[PDB]
Amino acid sequence: PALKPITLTDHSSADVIFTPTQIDKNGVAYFRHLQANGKPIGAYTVSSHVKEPGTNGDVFRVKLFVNVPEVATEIARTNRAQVEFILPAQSAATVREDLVALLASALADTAIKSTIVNVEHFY
Amino acid sequence: PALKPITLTDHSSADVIFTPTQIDKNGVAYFRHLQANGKPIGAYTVSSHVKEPGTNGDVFRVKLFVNVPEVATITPNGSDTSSVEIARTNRAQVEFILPAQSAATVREDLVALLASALADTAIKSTIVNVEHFY
Amino acid sequence: PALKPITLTDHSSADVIFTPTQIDKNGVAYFRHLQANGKPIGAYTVSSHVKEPGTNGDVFRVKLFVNVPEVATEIARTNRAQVEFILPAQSAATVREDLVALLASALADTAIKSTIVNVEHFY
Amino acid sequence: PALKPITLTDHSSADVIFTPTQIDKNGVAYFRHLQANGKPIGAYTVSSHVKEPGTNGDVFRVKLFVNVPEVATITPNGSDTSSVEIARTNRAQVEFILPAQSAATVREDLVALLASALADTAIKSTIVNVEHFY
Amino acid sequence: PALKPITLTDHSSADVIFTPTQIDKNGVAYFRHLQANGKPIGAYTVSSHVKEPGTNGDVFRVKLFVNVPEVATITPNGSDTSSVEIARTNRAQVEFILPAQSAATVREDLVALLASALADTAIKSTIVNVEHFY
Amino acid sequence: PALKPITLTDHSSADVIFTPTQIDKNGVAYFRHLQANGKPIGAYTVSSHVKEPGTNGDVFRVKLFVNVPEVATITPNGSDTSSVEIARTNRAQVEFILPAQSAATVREDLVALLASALADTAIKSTIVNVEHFY
Ligand SMILES: [Ca+2]
Repeated sequence: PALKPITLTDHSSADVIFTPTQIDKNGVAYFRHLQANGKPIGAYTVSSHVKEPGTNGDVFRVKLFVNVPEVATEIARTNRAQVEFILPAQSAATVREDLVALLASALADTAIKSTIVNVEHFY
Repeated sequence: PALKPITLTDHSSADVIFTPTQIDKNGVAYFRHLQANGKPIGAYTVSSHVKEPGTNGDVFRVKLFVNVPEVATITPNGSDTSSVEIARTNRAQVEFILPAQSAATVREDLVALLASALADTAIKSTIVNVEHFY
Repeated sequence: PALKPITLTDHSSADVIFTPTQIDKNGVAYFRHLQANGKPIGAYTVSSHVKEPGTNGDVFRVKLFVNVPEVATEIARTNRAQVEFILPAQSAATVREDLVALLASALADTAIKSTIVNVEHFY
Repeated sequence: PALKPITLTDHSSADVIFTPTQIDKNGVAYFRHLQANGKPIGAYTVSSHVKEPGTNGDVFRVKLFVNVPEVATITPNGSDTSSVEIARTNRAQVEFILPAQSAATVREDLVALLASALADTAIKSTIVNVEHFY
Repeated sequence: PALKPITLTDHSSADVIFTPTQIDKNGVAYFRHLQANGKPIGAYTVSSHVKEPGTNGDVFRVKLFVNVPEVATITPNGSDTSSVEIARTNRAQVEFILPAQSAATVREDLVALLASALADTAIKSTIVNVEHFY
Repeated sequence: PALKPITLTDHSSADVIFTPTQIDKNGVAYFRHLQANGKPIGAYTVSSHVKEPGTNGDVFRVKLFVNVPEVATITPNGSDTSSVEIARTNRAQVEFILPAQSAATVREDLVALLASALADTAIKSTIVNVEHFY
């Protein structure tokens, strides 16, 4: 996946174009979606970094961050989503594919989505 | 959300029913789906725990875990019965840090952005195929 | 009383629907009524927790909290009502029934209600 | 509110007249209703005390107490006269923490919410029947 | 098993409704049925608690308790009011030890064996009649 | 209860005959049903023991055990003969504590309550399915 701008749909299904911002010192890839006025403090961000195993480690650590700030009219507070997948090296790609599919379907399920959107506990 | 068995789609978009197992001492709620064998030793799990803020803490910390174990059936040499062992596990661990001062609109499109990022092929190759961005 | 959303009337007699939020580690039940914009800091809350007696204690401690925040336009200040009933185990339910009825009628009485609403001392 | 005897309804919605007894050194105002016997040793009481804030304290602390004693008539073996003893007491103790910066609308619907919570059957079973939420 | 009032049949086959009381800090779930008097001092109880295995120890420890208290209403000499007291209690305490690798079939017919043993007249007189086997 | 082979129904409602094995030195009575193989190494067992009260302590301690072993036939490498081995065991252990002053009615409806609890689907899934109550 060569670094390239990616389009994501918001709650209204409207397209939202994140352009690539930065490749980190550690390997983190930062995509930014600026606001209308081009205010950095208001820009959405998406981070993607994958950590390979070392010293005969079985695990892969792949991280995806989605940060949505809201500006307060000067200082802004940020809602964040932070996902870490832990993937063993022997697992065939079938497993990782349906694991992702499971996560996305859990986000789509109304009961689970209520947990995040309405900050309600399970009871 | 009243604890209820929830249905999630796998890679083949087939249904996969997770039944509620337990509500933890810490507030963690566990849904399980048993393996192929009727034995429960390794099982697909979904954990949900939301941590409310303290001392007017700005932050709710809401966590979602999806654990997919691969189990292996070990049967000793020339034995009648076999025992099941947890071979390895794939995991996905999500922590949303939400501020108590935000509007639900923001959380809704944060979740939507995360789901669309998972659906995007360029980002999906990151997880599935373990390719770095370059 | 299985955990379930409950409806309460505000000062204007308008219905106000508290949905169940959380069952605590200690047993506290939290119901939340979000605002129009779904701001947590603005949500009304109602807590209910009952503490059984132990080590041959005669008393039951049943607690009801009603927290009403008002948002200041970012940080919000909360008016609270905190009720603790102390109920012995030998008392027949008749007593607890008319004790509650007494409390509610005291809240309804204009003289006593002035005490809370207008923060006036008795004189 | 000028101290006046107030009438409250019991479980049977019958009237119960509390006459003012005393205004305390601390500002506590006491209304009493005597027991069945003409003897005052145990009696239904309603206490009201509001504590104004200090050093521009944000908070008024307004307290309402409703004490319901059950008395027992003990008469010694083979005795002419009986003495009354306080057997046990049920109590309800309410502290409203109100900020000095709020509007009366907020306090009005806080009180209304509390009264409607007391009227709700699910919440009323909590007090009357000592059932936990689950 | 979502928490629900469960109806159990007594010796006369009459129904006896146990309402859910509380979910413990340790995971214990309590169902209660109050005594003849409305006073909730001694009450018929059913406790259920399952203990997961630690460090993949084969055992699941699933426990079921049925406590039947016999209560006594004692009113002292020359006293107006009576108080209630727990006279004695009959108890049944069941612990199933279930290995984490047996499939559900084994646990099903274990439960069936236990229930049929309770139903058998010879085994029943052991409990009911306090007779030894001989 | 004279010692007699007792028939118990399994999950499929098929009969399972337990023949009396032994009366212990401590009063324990054992009924056994042999495994599929004729080899009496691991065997389904039902233990019954009632303990009288000491110094008129109110308690009678009446115990019922149902042990279901799962066996494995292991034949070593390059060996003519196979030997059998106890792989694991599911167990149900019941202790009734019965006060020496309650009449038989109380014990009868206690047993009925326990059997109906075992029959209830919600309580049953607790044991069979190793699900917590929630
Ligand atoms: Ca529930």
